[PDB]
Amino acid sequence: AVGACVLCNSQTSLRCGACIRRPFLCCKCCYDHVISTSHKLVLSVNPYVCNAPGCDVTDVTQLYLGGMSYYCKSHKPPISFPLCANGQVFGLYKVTDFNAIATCDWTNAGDYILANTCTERLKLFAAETLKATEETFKLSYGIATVREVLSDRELHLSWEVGKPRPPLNRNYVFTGYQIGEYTFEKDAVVYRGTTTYKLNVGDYFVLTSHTVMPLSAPTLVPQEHYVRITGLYPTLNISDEFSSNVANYQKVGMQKYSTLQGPPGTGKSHFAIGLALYYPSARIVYTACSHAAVDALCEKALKYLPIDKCSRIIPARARVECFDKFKVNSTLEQYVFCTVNALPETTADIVVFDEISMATNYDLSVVNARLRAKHYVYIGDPAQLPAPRTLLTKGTLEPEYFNSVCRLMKTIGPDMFLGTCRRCPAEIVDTVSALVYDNKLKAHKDKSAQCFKMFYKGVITHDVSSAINRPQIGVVREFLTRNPAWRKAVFISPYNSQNAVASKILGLPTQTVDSSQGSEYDYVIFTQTTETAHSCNVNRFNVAITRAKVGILCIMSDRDLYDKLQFTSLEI
Ligand SMILES: c1n[nH]c(-c2nccs2)n1
Ligand SMILES: [Zn+2]
Ligand SMILES: [Zn+2]
Ligand SMILES: [Zn+2]
Repeated sequence: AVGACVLCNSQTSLRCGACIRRPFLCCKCCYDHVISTSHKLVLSVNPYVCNAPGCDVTDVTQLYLGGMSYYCKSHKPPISFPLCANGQVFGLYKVTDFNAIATCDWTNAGDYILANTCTERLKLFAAETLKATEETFKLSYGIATVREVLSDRELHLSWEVGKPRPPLNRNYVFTGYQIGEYTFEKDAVVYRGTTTYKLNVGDYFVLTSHTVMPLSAPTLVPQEHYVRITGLYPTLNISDEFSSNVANYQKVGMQKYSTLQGPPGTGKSHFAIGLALYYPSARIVYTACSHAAVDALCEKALKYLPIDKCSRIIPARARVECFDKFKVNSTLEQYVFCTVNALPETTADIVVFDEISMATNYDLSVVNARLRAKHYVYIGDPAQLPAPRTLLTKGTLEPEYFNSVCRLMKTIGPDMFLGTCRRCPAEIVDTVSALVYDNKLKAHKDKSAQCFKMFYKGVITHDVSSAINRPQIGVVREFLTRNPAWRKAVFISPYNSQNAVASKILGLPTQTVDSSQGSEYDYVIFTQTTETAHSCNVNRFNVAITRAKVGILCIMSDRDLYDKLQFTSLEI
């Protein structure tokens, strides 16, 4: 009922009744908002509505204070003050960007650009508003009632009329009813339920929308710079394997927070785990948005850090299988590995947050709200894939706008930059170096002479918005007969439908460019499928070709990215 202004902190009884988040606005800022937007409902102890019986006047501009009550022009008593006067909405204790965040639908890229260029308190309001909007949008899709069951990985569904059909990919997790979360893949659909329950005909699914909690802590704490390493105690006996990062581990102790831009295979998990061997007394909470990224940190920690002092935090509502080698849910262990949504309310000497391009400003704030740390380290790469923004359909979101950390890495540069790629053949390293790294990524390996590119547009068929290019999978099939060493390759494409087809025709294991992020394969076969803005995204293209250690075959649709690939060209 009584709080502080989300724009200038001035205390107030006023909240905008028309904002989806009902932000507390002060007398001055509340006016500047109601007078510039369709938002005219103002909430105090009592709402600002005409007290006259059955009068439906709720617009604060058309209301007045008569005695200690509120009335419109038609019912105001002789002695009355217009609620809107002198640039103020009457309340207690007596902005252009705030209006755009309050009224936007989050479908344009300029909406996300603003949610990142604004003040710190408006970044939290934007994050709070966007997530609530994203969640209410989930209520606006049709229910799937089972019509029949084929096998243990197949069934047929009956969709709700009038309400749309949502996309079928692991990117949209349904919730069955209460028989666990379920996923689907294209008349015979594949049912992938978290719980092994014999699919009941008639049982229905619903996209589980969660309550959006208010954000309190900033996306980034205020930066502090120190004269010496603070609260952390370094070893002088620091393993030669981690000698390359000694200087950067010292920068970590001489700042409140630090940003590390680590391109593919430059030593991000090495840096993260080596930080624990450099400050061995220090308690480190390892966080990431995805379970796969918290597990990738676990696999590196298993190798270099004592298994007893490690704990893998697993949320009680167990969704997908994760890391099984640490003691589970021991919040007090020196090394805690946990996803941002499952983070407990604790403190740490250092907090490492990896895969920073996948974080949102909502995630950044949750991290600063649940973990109080001496030091914060943000590891990732703004040249890699960001979190998918389900409501965004108009315009492409640039890296400086993924989150506050990525904004810093693209504007002032990262504090630390891992510049030598030790995974990829020089053909791949030189290509991504020129494409997204300003020629600052260096190749540790030589050219493998196993990196091929083929310009083949083929034929694009659509299965709803997901694309398939059978002539591109046919060209791969031809290639494999003549290059049987490529039998061990992972098939990568920007579309799951293209992958579903290539899995049946080639038999190769399948990965979307997005699900391949953080992983490495000896050989990669990539079919671009289409020459759309999705498949031609340079961040997605960067992740696509940097998965390969030994060889890559790129069947290209785009003349632009094909001409940018520094690979051996193939004919057919
Ligand atoms: C030492 N300096 N960099 C590194 C690594 N880069 C890739 C994985 S480990 N070790
Ligand atoms: Zn204010
Ligand atoms: Zn409003
Ligand atoms: Zn009235």
